[PDB]
Amino acid sequence: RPNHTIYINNLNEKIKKDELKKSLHAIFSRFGQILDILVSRSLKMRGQAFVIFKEVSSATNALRSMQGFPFYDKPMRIQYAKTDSDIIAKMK
Amino acid sequence: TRPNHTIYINNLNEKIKKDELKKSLHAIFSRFGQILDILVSRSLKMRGQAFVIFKEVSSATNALRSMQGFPFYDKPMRIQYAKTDSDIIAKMK
RNA sequence: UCCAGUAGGAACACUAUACUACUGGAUAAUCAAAGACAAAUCUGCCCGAAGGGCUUGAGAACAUACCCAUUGCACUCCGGGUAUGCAGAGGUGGCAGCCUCCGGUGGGUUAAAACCCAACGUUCUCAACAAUAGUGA
RNA sequence: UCCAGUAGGAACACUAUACUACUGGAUAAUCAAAGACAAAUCUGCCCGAAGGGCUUGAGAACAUACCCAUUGCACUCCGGGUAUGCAGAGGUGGCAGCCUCCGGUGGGUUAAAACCCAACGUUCUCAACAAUAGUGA
Ligand SMILES: [Mg+2]
Ligand SMILES: [Mg+2]
Ligand SMILES: [Mg+2]
Ligand SMILES: [Mg+2]
Ligand SMILES: [Mg+2]
Ligand SMILES: [Mg+2]
Ligand SMILES: [Mg+2]
Ligand SMILES: [Mg+2]
Ligand SMILES: [Mg+2]
Ligand SMILES: [Mg+2]
Ligand SMILES: [Mg+2]
Ligand SMILES: [Mg+2]
Ligand SMILES: [Mg+2]
Ligand SMILES: [Mg+2]
Ligand SMILES: [Mg+2]
Ligand SMILES: [Mg+2]
Ligand SMILES: [Mg+2]
Ligand SMILES: [Mg+2]
Ligand SMILES: [Mg+2]
Ligand SMILES: [Mg+2]
Ligand SMILES: [Mg+2]
Ligand SMILES: [Mg+2]
Ligand SMILES: [Mg+2]
Ligand SMILES: [Mg+2]
Ligand SMILES: [Mg+2]
Ligand SMILES: [Mg+2]
Ligand SMILES: [Mg+2]
Ligand SMILES: [Mg+2]
Ligand SMILES: [Mg+2]
Ligand SMILES: [Mg+2]
Ligand SMILES: [Mg+2]
Ligand SMILES: [Mg+2]
Ligand SMILES: [Mg+2]
Ligand SMILES: [Mg+2]
Repeated sequence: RPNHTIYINNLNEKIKKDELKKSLHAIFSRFGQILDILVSRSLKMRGQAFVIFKEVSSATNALRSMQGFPFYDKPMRIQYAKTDSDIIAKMK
Repeated sequence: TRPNHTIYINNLNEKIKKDELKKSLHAIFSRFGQILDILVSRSLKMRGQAFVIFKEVSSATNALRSMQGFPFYDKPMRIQYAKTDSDIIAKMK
């Protein structure tokens, strides 16, 4: 079921953390407010990213019209996060 | 570059069999109009590429526009207009 | 191995020497390029018995490049591997800030420059070395 | 090396030798598994002087899988490597349909099946070989 935070993978792992951050925010901002967007290049967290919207509908609208988007020459795979983010759990 | 019945596509997943590529392409482009034929070769020079021929010029335009970048077989499509008319069309009108 | 130019020459300051680096040269060692400790000595909080490193090395981290793995649901940084790092500087120790210089970017301005604006720049731990001569207080 | 079972034994057809392959066995050579040329002798067009290959090997092409190349404007076809291919068959030459049989795959049906439907299946060139005997027509 829907969730403020969307989970993205299949991301071009060769992209620097900094760039990936701003690039993601750039293409998702048009969908609403973005509290934060977590990105790690660990062995376990690379090629992945968590985007946090302030509204649940924003995430839904983003998951739908952006699914498959050719991000850095790779089709995005957006899903809902299986659990709420800390920023949101400790907010409401 | 001006419109053309036939659209040129490249950056296609070269690992895909000729047969599959054929039907898969027709499957996603049919919604844009009639398709006379769709040429696909796996030569050294023609692989990763495909030519789709519509019966209407507008069909090709509508297809080039709303399909550009489409994640086909895990690869962004690169649709352009064919630089020259196809034989099927030249020998038709 | 020598010679010169330039920078440095490491716990106060200058000079000379040893010596290190860069550049070019062959006893006459060319001519030259090149280059940041210039100015000034800041505010706040904190620690110490005492605040001042243009040395080298060994670890560690970090950054950048490729290579091998990895399709991975997290919210504390954190797989492995080769190569690279030798530009940042002054303001007396640490953190924060502010000022100035240097640098290569990105803007603004110009005919073009200046001039301005902004962000950014390898750090920690350990170990060795920080010499000699002269002068200065 | 022998023995058996099975298939084959290559230019009409049986059969028996030689011989090839698969499977299992040791002179008594086990028991067994396994397996498609069964039915039928089709419709066009074209070629010939005469239409009938379950043989072997090599090469080439092609498919599949992997590896390096390649972002590439075509409309007969096509870069390299590397490993597999030993199942397709009958309907008298070539081509095109069609029919049936094998095979696996996909789909429908059924409680399961049987059985239906569908698309599929290694080709070409060269070289060698297509033997004895018997009975046939
Ligand atoms: Mg982050
Ligand atoms: Mg000097
Ligand atoms: Mg020294
Ligand atoms: Mg030299
Ligand atoms: Mg000085
Ligand atoms: Mg000074
Ligand atoms: Mg100093
Ligand atoms: Mg210093
Ligand atoms: Mg070091
Ligand atoms: Mg998954
Ligand atoms: Mg998990
Ligand atoms: Mg690493
Ligand atoms: Mg190193
Ligand atoms: Mg540096
Ligand atoms: Mg200091
Ligand atoms: Mg101070
Ligand atoms: Mg400071
Ligand atoms: Mg500057
Ligand atoms: Mg102007
Ligand atoms: Mg700075
Ligand atoms: Mg000294
Ligand atoms: Mg026999
Ligand atoms: Mg034989
Ligand atoms: Mg044997
Ligand atoms: Mg028969
Ligand atoms: Mg015969
Ligand atoms: Mg086969
Ligand atoms: Mg025949
Ligand atoms: Mg015939
Ligand atoms: Mg035939
Ligand atoms: Mg069948
Ligand atoms: Mg039938
Ligand atoms: Mg068949
Ligand atoms: Mg014979």
